[PDB]
Amino acid sequence: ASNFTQFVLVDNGGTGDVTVAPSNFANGVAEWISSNSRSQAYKVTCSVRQSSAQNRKYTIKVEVPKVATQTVGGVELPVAAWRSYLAMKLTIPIFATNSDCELIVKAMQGLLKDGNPIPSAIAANSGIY
Amino acid sequence: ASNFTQFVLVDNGGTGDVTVAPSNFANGVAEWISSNSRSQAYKVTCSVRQSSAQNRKYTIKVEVPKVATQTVGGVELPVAAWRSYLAMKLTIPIFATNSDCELIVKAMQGLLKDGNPIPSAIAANSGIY
Amino acid sequence: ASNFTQFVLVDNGGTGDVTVAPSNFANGVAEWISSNSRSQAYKVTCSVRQSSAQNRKYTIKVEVPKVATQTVGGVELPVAAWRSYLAMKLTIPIFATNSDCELIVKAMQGLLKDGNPIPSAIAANSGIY
Amino acid sequence: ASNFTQFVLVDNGGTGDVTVAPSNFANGVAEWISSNSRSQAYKVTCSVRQSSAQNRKYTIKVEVPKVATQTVGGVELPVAAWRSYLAMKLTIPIFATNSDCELIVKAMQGLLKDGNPIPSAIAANSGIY
Amino acid sequence: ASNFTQFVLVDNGGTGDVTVAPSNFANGVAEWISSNSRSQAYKVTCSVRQSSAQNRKYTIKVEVPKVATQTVGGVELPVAAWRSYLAMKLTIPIFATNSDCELIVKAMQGLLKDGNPIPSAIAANSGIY
Amino acid sequence: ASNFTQFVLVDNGGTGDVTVAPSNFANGVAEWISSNSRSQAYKVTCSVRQSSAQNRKYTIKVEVPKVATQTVGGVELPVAAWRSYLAMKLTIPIFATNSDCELIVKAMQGLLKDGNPIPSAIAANSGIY
RNA sequence: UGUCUAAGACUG
RNA sequence: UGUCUAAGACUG
RNA sequence: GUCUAAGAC
RNA sequence: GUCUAAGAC
Repeated sequence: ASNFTQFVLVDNGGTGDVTVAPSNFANGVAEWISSNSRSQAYKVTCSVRQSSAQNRKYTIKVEVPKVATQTVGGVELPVAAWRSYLAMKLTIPIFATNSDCELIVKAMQGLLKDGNPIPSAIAANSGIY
Repeated sequence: ASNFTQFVLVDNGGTGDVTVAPSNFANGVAEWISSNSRSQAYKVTCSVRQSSAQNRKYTIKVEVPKVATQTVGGVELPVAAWRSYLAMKLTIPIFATNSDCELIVKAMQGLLKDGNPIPSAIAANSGIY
Repeated sequence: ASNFTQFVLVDNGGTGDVTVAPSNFANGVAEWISSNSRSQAYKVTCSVRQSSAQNRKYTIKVEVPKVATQTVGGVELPVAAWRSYLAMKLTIPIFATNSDCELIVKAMQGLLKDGNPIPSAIAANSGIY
Repeated sequence: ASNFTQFVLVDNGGTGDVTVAPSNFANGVAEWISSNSRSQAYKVTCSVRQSSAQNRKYTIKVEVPKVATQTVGGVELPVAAWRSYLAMKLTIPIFATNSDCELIVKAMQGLLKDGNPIPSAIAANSGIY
Repeated sequence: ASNFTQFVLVDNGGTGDVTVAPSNFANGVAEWISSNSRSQAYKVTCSVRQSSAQNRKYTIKVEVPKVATQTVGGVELPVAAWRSYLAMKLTIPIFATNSDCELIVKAMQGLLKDGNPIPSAIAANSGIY
Repeated sequence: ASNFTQFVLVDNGGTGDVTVAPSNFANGVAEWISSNSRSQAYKVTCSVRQSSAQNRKYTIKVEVPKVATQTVGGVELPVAAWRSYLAMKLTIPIFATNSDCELIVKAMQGLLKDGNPIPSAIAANSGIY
């Protein structure tokens, strides 16, 4: 099939959507970046490794930028005022069947679904209480 | 506004859903667990702190049990063969407004949305190809 | 001409066949696996590189699960008791034309053809006698 | 029965066939060579060993020559311009039944069947992509 | 999706075309090789890397062989009488947008378009005059 | 006759075209520069030399600028916010006939033809994937 | 383990 | 493990 | 900088 | 090998 396809990272209903596309696979790290200057692009990376003798570990990262225009030496350049970083490590035993893995994906999706505790605290610059 | 409540971690359309409820708040770290023995339960923990001068950092952890061939309430060893661990670290600059954070959340939801590259790879015991 | 596709690894006449599909391409190494947990799956990997000034070398690996008394989706230990490993290394001089290579392939097919010495010995837990 | 028999290594439909025959078993290594001068002969060798306390390892090798006639000191001699080498190691747990082993042989046969990914890449001086 | 695909390196109408195919991607270095004798094959390699804080750098290489037959001692082999080597370095600031990059590419294409100075000098064994 | 003439470096239909013209030929190094502010001009240089007893070597260079306005102390000047640098070395044996050279050129043109791997990666701020 | 001059060599 | 200047760094 | 070319000097 | 790019380190 090939799962290395582009996808919409930030959905704002058809328009204003942040979509990311395959851009590199050098050294076994799959990379996706948005259609911007390398300095303002959204970035996503993924890699898998047989960490232990009986474990596999996924390493996923996402970079969300706050774009801005900076004047350096009298000249304006496209930059990122700052970047937000998401870094997740996922360890799955080799004994996990496909259905066991689907269970993990579903858990991760439920964890961040709108209305639930965590995504609500994050979106309000708050903690859980 | 008081978000430490029970929520659906794994959704299967009402029937067969996995719910996770508050189980500990020691040290300000929110903990949620399913109705199982702690060796077979679904566990979620979350906490925020200012990691540095310019950043705040959320630390979210999830534990998912291997269910295929599982014996409910039994002693399953080795523990490493029956459990998967997710560790997320979200770094957000102190300049991020609620709007900025809402977008960061959407980015995370899009990353794991059903049908996209990352979740499709994980659910199929695969890497990117 | 774009050969990284799914194929039948174990043929049993349509019914009960074992299919192996693309699962990873990190580092340019093609990987195929069956629809199982990685501890019980059939795995195939392949890659070529120039091993020396005069030679190119293909490195092909295969992993086959022990099926008799197997428990699908279960945790089977020790791993060394439930898996067989095949490691092939094919060295081909840079002077070999496509025709030369076609013959090399035929030589490999003949070596393992049903009814010949090598496969007959292996299939019977025997040596040469 | 006795499996140490001659067999056709390269099949070209009755005529032009490269057939190999038993030629030595000294030191536990079974050898087969084609009917040529030792310097231009196709060669096949096989041996089994109880490698681990619970493993058996087969070591198989095939030598495919590119015959040529070389003039050495004004005299012509039958030689091999170069040789292609196939070297495979197969490790099978002692717990593998005969049917488990038949499964391995079938996997190896399917791996090299015409039309499938690997033999196609090899025959075209190509990699998998 | 993937750009590590085979392509036409030399176009001579429909037939006489030189095609190059993916052969290896070790260490972030993509490599394409034409078919038949590796000794007479065309070669193309490509890689990118962050050369500095504000620059990314591409390293493209091409090898064009002069097909010939070598005879020594009465033994002949397919070889390259000699090779022509092309090596290019392309540095692009991280501020470049997709439009800026598309422009850079057009500049490279125009530099080598039939009829222009550089390509015409090379094709005629000449310099600028 | 002369090949030290002006040519279209960047083609954008009829208008929007970047033309480069002969500006200097000191020390066997031919140089072309686009019109207007030298500070925002495109640059191309070319030279050939006998690199060894049997090889001639070309050195082609291109500079693509990012046009911008610099303001310092209220004084503005036409400048290049930054530049993209291309540098290539082409080695060709003295045995190459005009046909061989025409072939080398076609190889360079194909390497950068629209739709192929290298030009497409560069145009999209990407590597090979 | 890797390579090759290939059942013997080399290299960690 | 922790942090960040983020597939590379730092710190135990 | 060259070459025997992702190795090198 | 990089860059501020036929100058350079």
